[PDB]
Amino acid sequence: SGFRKMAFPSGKVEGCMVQVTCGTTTLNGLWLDDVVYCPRHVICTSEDMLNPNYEDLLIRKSNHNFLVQAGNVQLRVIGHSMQNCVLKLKVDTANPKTPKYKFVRIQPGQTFSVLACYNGSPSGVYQCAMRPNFTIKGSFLNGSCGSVGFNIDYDCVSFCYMHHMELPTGVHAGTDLEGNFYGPFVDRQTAQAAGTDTTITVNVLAWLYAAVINGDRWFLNRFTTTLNDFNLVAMKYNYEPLTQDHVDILGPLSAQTGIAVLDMCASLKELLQNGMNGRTILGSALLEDEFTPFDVVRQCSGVT
Amino acid sequence: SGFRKMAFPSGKVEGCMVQVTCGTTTLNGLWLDDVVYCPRHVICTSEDMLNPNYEDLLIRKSNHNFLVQAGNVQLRVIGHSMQNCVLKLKVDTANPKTPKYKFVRIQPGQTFSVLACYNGSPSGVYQCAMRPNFTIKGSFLNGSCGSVGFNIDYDCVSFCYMHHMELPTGVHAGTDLEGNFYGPFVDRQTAQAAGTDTTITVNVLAWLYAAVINGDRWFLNRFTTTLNDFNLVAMKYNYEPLTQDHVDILGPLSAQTGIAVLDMCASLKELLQNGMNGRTILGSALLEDEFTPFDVVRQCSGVT
Ligand SMILES: Fc1cccc(CNCc2ccco2)c1
Ligand SMILES: Fc1cccc(CNCc2ccco2)c1
Repeated sequence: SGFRKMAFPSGKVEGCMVQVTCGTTTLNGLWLDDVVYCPRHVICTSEDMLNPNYEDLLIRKSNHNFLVQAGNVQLRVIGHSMQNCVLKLKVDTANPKTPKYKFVRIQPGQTFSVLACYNGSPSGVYQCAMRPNFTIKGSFLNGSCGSVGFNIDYDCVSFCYMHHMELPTGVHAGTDLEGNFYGPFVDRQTAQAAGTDTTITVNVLAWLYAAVINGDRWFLNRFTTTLNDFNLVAMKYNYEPLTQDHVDILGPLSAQTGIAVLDMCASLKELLQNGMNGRTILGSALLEDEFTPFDVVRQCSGVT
Repeated sequence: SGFRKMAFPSGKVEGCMVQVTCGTTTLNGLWLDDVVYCPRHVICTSEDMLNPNYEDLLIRKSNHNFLVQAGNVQLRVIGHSMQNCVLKLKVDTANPKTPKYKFVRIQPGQTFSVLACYNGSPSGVYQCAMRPNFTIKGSFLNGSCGSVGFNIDYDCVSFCYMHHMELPTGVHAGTDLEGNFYGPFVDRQTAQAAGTDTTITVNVLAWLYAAVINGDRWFLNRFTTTLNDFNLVAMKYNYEPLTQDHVDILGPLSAQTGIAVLDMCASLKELLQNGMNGRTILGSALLEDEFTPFDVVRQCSGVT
């Protein structure tokens, strides 16, 4: 029993983190096989960042201009290319600690773990979701860029995120490991405003299931609803619409608890209309939306 | 910017986790040098657990009765002793992945990271505090016993906790790595009730500082107070008393933000008397007490 905001163990990712320096700019890189992946803005002076032309800035750079340090030992860069907003530095040594891995582009509402690093050294690990506006609410200081988001399936690290930007509102933007930004963001120090940070409805529902499973039941009501009825209320409350895809995914939690998905939807609806009345669920005073259905099953069944 | 509930990277601890089996009972052990530490109740049948005599149960056990598996390779047990509520199994191989480490007995309100494991395999990592009633609010299923709590200072893992018990109320009890329980708990399946789960006042104050630092300022008021005045209100609200020791420790956050500790105390006092009025601080609807002053400095300054 107990339910916790739980990150994947970070060991497999700690073994991939390096320091990348280009001139006076230092940030984190990900060393997988003989490639080091890092934010392309490593090549910019914070002056460059105001309106950088990366292709033109890159012309000025050679393999030897990129310093890669893994522990306190330098790696030899024998090639570099830009892919979208990341640099791929070919090093002469394949990473001894390279885990099995994939690069995956996740969907808004998907959760992942961040290993926050500075100078290629890990400082901490936390659990995140991709917000529906394709931002994340991270904890990231200067030097944290190139810190990565991941999921683990048994022994295979799926890398989904690389940290690039803090927006003026202090939320975070970054790329998949092919250098494609989540959302409409660009690696430039310019006014960029996020869209509406809606609640991930399917995740709240999963966490309501986690709560029932763990004995927090006070909020279970005598009502059910429909997807259409619920989705009218959702809209009003800046909740994401719920689809039959979300209902399908909640099936196993529905089955384990014997609470039909639409009944839990009606429980949620009343929580939205009534608020918590100073009560808590799993020691939270608001509805938590940073557990997926898969997260709740995993934690509640004890997957390793 | 951003503030996150952040665990230490778990890599150094992942490399210490083994499976310990004694008869039909399997749980996690910690392999440091040539010793495997695990809960002594590894020797019990859930029948034994109702009123176990560990010394008498141990007489029946030899070195060879303890099966230790690290990855999928067996370690040879060449000795065993009981120290308080842990078994120390001497193995013939020192752990290649042994980090620099210490065993430390932490104080209530101290935070640490848990690497939740099953069959000596890590499933997740989360950040905890030792509650003032010497329980923790973990996430722990059957097979999680021997999972450990730790802090890291640069390259040195301080092990402070080993998981033993879930109380009937679903909160968790365990030992330091010398097998001494936190609080008045015993490794026995018997009615054991926790005392009052008070709020860690100094930690709430630290997190109020973290909030000011990150731009959440709405709650800052026009009042100050005294330790005595504040401690009257604290008492009423099941907050731990604040000492000059807590004030000393908050000094650096006070200095960085220019908010005197007693002014922040008066801010807290009003939050207690008024509640949040449906507002949030660092995206929380209640006051967070699972960041220490040292946690807030570390995260806000970016230590690795
Ligand atoms: F040069 C290499 C290139 C790719 C893989 C490897 C071996 N990686 C083993 C491993 C997994 C986790 C920690 O170490 C070495
Ligand atoms: F047999 C041994 C006994 C004690 C220590 C060691 C070496 N430990 C090195 C290390 C640190 C982190 C990962 O590996 C080996």
